[PDB]
Amino acid sequence: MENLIDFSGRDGLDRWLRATFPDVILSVGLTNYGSLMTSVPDLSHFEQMARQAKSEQEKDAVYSKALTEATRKAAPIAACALTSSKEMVKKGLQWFEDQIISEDGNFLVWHQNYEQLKKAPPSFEQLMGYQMSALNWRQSVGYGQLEETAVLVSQVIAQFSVPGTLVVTVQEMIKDMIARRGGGPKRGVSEEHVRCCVDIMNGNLSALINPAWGDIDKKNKNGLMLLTTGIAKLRELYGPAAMVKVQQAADKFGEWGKAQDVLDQSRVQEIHQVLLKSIAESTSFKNQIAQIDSVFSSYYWMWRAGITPESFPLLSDFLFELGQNARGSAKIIKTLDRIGLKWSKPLVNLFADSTFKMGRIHMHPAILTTGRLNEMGLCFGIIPASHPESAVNGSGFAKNILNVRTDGMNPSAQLIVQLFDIQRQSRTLSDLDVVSSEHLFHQILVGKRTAYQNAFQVKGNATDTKIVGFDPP
Repeated sequence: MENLIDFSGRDGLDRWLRATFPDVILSVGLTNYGSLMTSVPDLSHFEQMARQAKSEQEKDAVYSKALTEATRKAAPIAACALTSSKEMVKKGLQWFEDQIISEDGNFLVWHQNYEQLKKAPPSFEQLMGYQMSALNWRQSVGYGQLEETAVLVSQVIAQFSVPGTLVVTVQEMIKDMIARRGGGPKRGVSEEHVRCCVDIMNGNLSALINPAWGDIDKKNKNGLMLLTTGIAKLRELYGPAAMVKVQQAADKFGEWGKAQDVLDQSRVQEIHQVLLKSIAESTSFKNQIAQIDSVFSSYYWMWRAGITPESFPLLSDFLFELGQNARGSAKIIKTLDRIGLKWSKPLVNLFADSTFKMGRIHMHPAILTTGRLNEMGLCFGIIPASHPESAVNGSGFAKNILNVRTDGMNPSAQLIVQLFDIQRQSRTLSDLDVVSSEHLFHQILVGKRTAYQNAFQVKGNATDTKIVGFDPP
């Protein structure tokens, strides 16, 4: 149908809010920005049904029900209206057509490798390209009209204060968090670029032509070649003996290449020089490069799924219904396949759930999964565009919790540690990724005060934070 989220100016937005939600007063009593939240939901009855879940999916279902219940009312309404207003949609979708037409390098480096990124972790350039695109998208469409909706330029949170009773769990969340992001990409227990470098150290010049990680000179998320850091890790684990064996592989390869007639002679000098370079500099957090910009990726996704300004309201409505009850990737994928809208099947085709075998935390932020539909819900699912008055019932998506206050008694931390215990007691094997309590907490520690803020330009390491307790006076 039609998009009834329509207004001109900041004054227009406020009048739109008054008309559409006439019998409610938006409240910051528990949130950073006006919301429907009037009480901290109770969740510890979910704790018990977590223990007695049997199958994988019913484990997921219990945590998802808790997550929905906790975040049902916390969304910052004005920010949501802005994100899915008739004018924002039109401008937001249009931006991508422009990068295509202008062949924008920063946009294309990851976009037209979408297929590869469903399987492989991204390079540095592909991460930076994305992050630069998010910032430029936000500028182009004028997204930062609200404090809720801003680009952040600051430092991660150095001290996080919680009620004394929460301190223990919060600290083990930081440990858990630290252990997850101590990457990079792992197939088994070990790091892959390392095991490929051992493969190189043993001869096996084949590991040089086609590295496990892709291109020989590929740079990791911190701008360093995998081959360089790989050779570093070897000298550390398997001592300086492992380093002489690497040089032997270098020499064996150089000798092989001149004697060989098959591989191209330019590529021989590429591999050899890059390998010698890596050996050389083997002996040796300004931003958040892997940060998902929820808003920009959600817009990329619905552009990729063929959403038009016209079709947008049915998507919004679909997401709004998702937000009403627990979700399930199996049931989601059936729902999407059995409603037959033009965008339905192209959206499903984007999912990476079955193709990304590594930890999801290593996947490029522009890559969609059934899990990452909770990102789209923040943008277009809190307010159903064709019947906006229905938002008064609320709509629960994970990162709504980013809008919950961390001051006073810290309702946010209370909600977070309750979600963390439910998730831990579900004892699930699934990669909760973008709705796991530790990912959520990490967003908070980076300093996000809603989900609509971009925190790429935030300096420092969020897991370094000091957890500080306070008691009642």
